[PDB]
Amino acid sequence: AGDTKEQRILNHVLQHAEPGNAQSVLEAIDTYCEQKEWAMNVGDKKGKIVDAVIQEHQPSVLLELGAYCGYSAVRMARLLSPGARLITIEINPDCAAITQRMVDFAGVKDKVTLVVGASQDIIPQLKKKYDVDTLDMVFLDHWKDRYLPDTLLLEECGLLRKGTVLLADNVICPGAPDFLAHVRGSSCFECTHYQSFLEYREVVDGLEKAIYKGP
Ligand SMILES: C[S@@+](CC[C@H](N)C(=O)[O-])C[C@H]1O[C@@H](n2cnc3c(N)ncnc32)[C@H](O)[C@@H]1O
Ligand SMILES: Cn1c(-c2cccc(-c3ccccc3)c2)ncc(O)c1=O
Ligand SMILES: [Mg+2]
Repeated sequence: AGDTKEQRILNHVLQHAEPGNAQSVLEAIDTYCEQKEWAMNVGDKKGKIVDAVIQEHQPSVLLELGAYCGYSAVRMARLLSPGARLITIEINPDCAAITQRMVDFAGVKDKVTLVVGASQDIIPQLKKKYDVDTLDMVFLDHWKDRYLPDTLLLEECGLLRKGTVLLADNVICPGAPDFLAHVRGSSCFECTHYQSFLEYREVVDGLEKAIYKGP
């Protein structure tokens, strides 16, 4: 179509990336967003921090909040082992449609379960509908005012265990100070900050890793 920025990001990938080649898809999205239209993909610089977290902790059951065009889903899915699952939750059904196409194009279809709906509604269904016991890792990257209540909801729903890894993008810009005060101030988390930059910009941003210690 070319009507929305999201459709234009996808079109660019369709025109320039190699199918089945996750790295190719990510480079194409990053190039377009660096050069033509800024978009809220975690991007390549903060992407390397995301990579490093996945490579250290090696999650088999991963949850992502906020899928957008599929950039981070592809980024994380490409590093996952055979049999590993990425469940990604996306509120905007038009973003979701782009994400499925992006994931299919990149060759990581079988790693990904895309769910359309609000994280606050879908999180408490994970046990009942999606075969989840507890989560290995969660990537928080949706509207920043949802970080705190969704972390509280994840805990309450029984989805965190000793060693569950939370990784939150944008804890500086646009920021999530209430979420940070909670995880850093609670003895139930061990936290690490990764200072970086907002995607495609020179504005300072950061990620926070928070490891659940158990209740
Ligand atoms: C930063 S974008 C996601 C970017 C993506 N993680 C990446 O790096 O490629 C934020 C997304 O979260 C979605 N979102 C916002 N609130 C949500 C919620 N409560 N539940 C699920 N998705 C939500 C928005 O529609 C938007 O697509
Ligand atoms: C979501 N997001 C955004 C973004 C873009 C528009 C609005 C909001 C938002 C909405 C409500 C409360 C707080 C923030 C956030 N910018 C950069 C990212 O990397 C990202 O993941
Ligand atoms: Mg982000």
